[PDB]
Amino acid sequence: APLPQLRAYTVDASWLQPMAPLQVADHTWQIGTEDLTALLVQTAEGAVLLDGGMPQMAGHLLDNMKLRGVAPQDLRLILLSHAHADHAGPVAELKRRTGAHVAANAETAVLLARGGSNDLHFGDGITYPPASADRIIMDGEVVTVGGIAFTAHFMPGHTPGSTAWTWTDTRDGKPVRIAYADSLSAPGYQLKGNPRYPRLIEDYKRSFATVRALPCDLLLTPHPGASNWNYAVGSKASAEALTCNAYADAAEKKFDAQLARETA
Amino acid sequence: APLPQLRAYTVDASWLQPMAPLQVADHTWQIGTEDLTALLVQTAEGAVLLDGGMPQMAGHLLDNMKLRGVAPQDLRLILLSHAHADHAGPVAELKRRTGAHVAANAETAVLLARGGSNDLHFGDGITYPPASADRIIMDGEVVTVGGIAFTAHFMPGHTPGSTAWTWTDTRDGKPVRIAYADSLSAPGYQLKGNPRYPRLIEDYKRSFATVRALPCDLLLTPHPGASNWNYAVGSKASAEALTCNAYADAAEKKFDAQLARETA
Amino acid sequence: APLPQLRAYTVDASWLQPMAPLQVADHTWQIGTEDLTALLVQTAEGAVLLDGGMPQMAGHLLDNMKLRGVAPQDLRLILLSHAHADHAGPVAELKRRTGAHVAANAETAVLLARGGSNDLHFGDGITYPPASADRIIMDGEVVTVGGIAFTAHFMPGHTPGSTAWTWTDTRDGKPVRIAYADSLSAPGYQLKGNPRYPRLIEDYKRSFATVRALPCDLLLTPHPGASNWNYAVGSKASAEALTCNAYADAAEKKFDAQLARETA
Amino acid sequence: APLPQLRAYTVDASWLQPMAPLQVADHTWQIGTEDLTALLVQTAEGAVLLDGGMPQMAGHLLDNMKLRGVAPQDLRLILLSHAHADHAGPVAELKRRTGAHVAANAETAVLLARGGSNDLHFGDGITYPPASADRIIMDGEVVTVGGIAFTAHFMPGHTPGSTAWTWTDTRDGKPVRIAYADSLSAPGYQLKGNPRYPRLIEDYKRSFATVRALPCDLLLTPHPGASNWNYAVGSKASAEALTCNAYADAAEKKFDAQLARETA
Ligand SMILES: [Zn+2]
Ligand SMILES: [Zn+2]
Ligand SMILES: [Zn+2]
Ligand SMILES: [Zn+2]
Ligand SMILES: [Zn+2]
Ligand SMILES: [Zn+2]
Ligand SMILES: [Zn+2]
Ligand SMILES: [Zn+2]
Repeated sequence: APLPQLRAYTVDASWLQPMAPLQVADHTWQIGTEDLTALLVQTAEGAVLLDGGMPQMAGHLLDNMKLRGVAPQDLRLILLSHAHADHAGPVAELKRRTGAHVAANAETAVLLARGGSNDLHFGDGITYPPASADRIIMDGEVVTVGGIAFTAHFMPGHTPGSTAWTWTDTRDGKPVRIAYADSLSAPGYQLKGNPRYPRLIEDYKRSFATVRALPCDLLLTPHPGASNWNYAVGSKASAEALTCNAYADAAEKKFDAQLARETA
Repeated sequence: APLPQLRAYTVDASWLQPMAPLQVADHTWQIGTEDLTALLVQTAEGAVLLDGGMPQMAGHLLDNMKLRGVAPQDLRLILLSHAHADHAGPVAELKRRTGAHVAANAETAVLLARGGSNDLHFGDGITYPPASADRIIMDGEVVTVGGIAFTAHFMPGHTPGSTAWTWTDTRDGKPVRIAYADSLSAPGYQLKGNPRYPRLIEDYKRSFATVRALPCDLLLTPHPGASNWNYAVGSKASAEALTCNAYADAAEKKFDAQLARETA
Repeated sequence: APLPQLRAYTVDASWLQPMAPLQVADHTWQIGTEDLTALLVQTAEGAVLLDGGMPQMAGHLLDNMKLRGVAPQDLRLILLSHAHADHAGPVAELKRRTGAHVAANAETAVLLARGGSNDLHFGDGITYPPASADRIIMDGEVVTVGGIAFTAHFMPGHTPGSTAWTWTDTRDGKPVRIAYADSLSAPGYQLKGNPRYPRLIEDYKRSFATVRALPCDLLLTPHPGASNWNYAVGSKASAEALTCNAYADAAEKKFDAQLARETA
Repeated sequence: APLPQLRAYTVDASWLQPMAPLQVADHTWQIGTEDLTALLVQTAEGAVLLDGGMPQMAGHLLDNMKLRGVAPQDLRLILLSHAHADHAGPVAELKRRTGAHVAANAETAVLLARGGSNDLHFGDGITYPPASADRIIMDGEVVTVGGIAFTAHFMPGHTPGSTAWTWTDTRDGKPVRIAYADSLSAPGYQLKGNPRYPRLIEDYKRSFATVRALPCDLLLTPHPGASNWNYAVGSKASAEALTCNAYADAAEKKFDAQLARETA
């Protein structure tokens, strides 16, 4: 009767199904997979990447960046929604091969430094290669690259450093306010009386209000289905996409239902 | 045709077979498994741990420490042979639950900081929870805990920070010089013209001479079979144990055979 | 006309005036200087240090710990109010010479990692030896050492990771709720429209309410004069000491006065 | 009688005397001060910086980079001789304002992480803002940027991670092998029986032989006077410049003289 073997982080096959760059606005592109969002913004002074998905997506992201005419050293910045394995996986590998810098809040930085290990809810079950944060950003701080300003909005809940990024692009000259909000889910989390996260409910509730107030005309999420995006249908991907209110209102109802069943 | 799934680091079942503390000398104890060495030294001022094996061995090591009458906060120091997954696995978890400090050279420290990721030979295939080094030690530096002096001897080869630790204990009053030398193997390594390790052959050859010169009366290795230790037979474990010369002489012959076949 | 020379962080002479351990409660002791608070709590399972002052106070703190009958390896934990040079200075040196662990929130951890450099308000003017955080604590998390429970209360303002620690001791059997609240000052800070800290006013105001609500019978601050403590008079030190309300009410009035004059 | 005040790292005024870019070869430029070497190499794919001097030289280096027609985001790499305050000072500030990556060996990386604190010989007397190493390089590893290959040669002595960088440039079409060797001095070091550096003499002696064997036609050093460079005379700067043999032969004679007087 020996000690058990290590277990690998296995996900759905749709999370790893590669797709070609699907255009969102004049400057924003989806270069991830069908069920994992990885946003690429092209400016005149370089490129900015928002999330990257699973650790084995590094080569696929570089192929799509080459498809958009972007060299590795043209990726100037890497922004994260939250530092979990299915979103900040290839960050370490992408920093070594692109010469890019990662900006994240202090809570996302410390979790990125230990590669998702010692997670508040998952422990060491979802460990990915660790990376370091080059620039610590605060709540409401503006990050400007090539004229495009990225505003951070702290929405702690899924992780203590969960962050929503808001910027303004164009839809053929016509401006558009895009909001890439992080997840509001608590899969298997202990909400009531968690010794590792005592103020979790206060952070989740306040984050529900933060998402509703974001300046947004088109919403995206790290998991496209959570905001009713269908990356696999191309042009009609944003057809049934939700609003900030509907996304936060739906996520809050299932949080209170989960909170209610947890008390029983 | 999606991207492949992550693969877990699977080892032989004998590496995870727990055993009770097997006494080596008056103060040194083997508290690991049958095929993974984890040494515990008990002093009057606390305990010192040398290696820990696989990441899922943390609880087993604490159980054997409790069996020897050692509290978690009595573990003062954690010494490493080299920072690979099958030897420094539970180091991060053991630091959180014991209040111990880790001493290692700069090369072992940087590899421990990124949890075995970006390995020179294995890449990201063997990633374990990352840990930090509290004290950077140099070649030949003496680390003293409770009167027992631990002398470090840099033997780079398997890893750039591979280290052999030498201390003197007692066999019922009679002193004994114990040498815990690291591995001299290169499993699947590219020896000739490795762009990640140009001076690898020079480091391996010089490390072969360093092991032969160690002051030793009883030799141990992170893998007991590499020094002909048989932990599963109790008292007769050190029966056929090798010497420093025989251990370095045998490891060098298979290095030159591997070097010869690699050129062809 | 060459570039200017480096300038050292000089403080008032009263900040560096050493004093003997002044007893606060049955287990809490003041072992710092006359104008810099460094609290020592003695339990049956080890000692806990709260702040340490200037970097050159490391030897003085160890002398007072020896005066209280505490060995270096008996210091189990180091807690911080905020990671500035005049409070977390000797933390790096104290970790090397005591075998202690440092617990701090993510914001205090990242500032401690870069040794106070790249400060939001002071830049690189107040740099001290860097240290690492061993345990990341969340808001409201309980840290227990030897039965004495330390509850953290995030009060961001002076620094993004400013923290107040609350524990219950005894005054000769009679229990007492002691609250070690951090500073609420903003010396020379830009409050309105600070690009490095956009939500500073919201954090300061909410921290004013957090201090008023702390369970406290005896209040202490990193600077004793800020809470009307007079360490230099021994027994009568806590004579004119303020309450949580009076301390937060006074600090808020001068914040609004500073905010008013800044707008003009 | 209070504790002493902190002391700032003061240097000679000639170390901080700014100068204009002085051309060395077709691609290598000196953009530091009169007595502190900071080399800039311009390629078609970006720029590479070798050392930077004192921490307050960051703005001056960027001004000279702008003088050479190099944008901040065009600085791709920062290479270090050794991680002391008078050579890796502005590295942290230059990483934040240029988007560059730092490559260094493990020993230079760990010393850069703690900002020169806990020095083997100087303690905490020369602390500078800490920085992180993005890429760990090994002995003899080739670092290529824009076609120009930089070969690292470990020469431990002044610091455990002292490194000499060798690359080949052109003198108007005519190739030239430039070697930027680190210092071989031991100012006030304890050579014989240093508990923090037991194998120091073995490292110094072997580094003396490593410098003599470097492929070099024009030698430079972090301190120009150490290799008989006179940056203040423009074209005649390399007039009396030494060779690799003469530089290592002279440094070894004063090492043995220092070693001889230390024994007495
Ligand atoms: Zn997640
Ligand atoms: Zn997810
Ligand atoms: Zn190994
Ligand atoms: Zn192994
Ligand atoms: Zn302060
Ligand atoms: Zn202060
Ligand atoms: Zn130096
Ligand atoms: Zn120098």
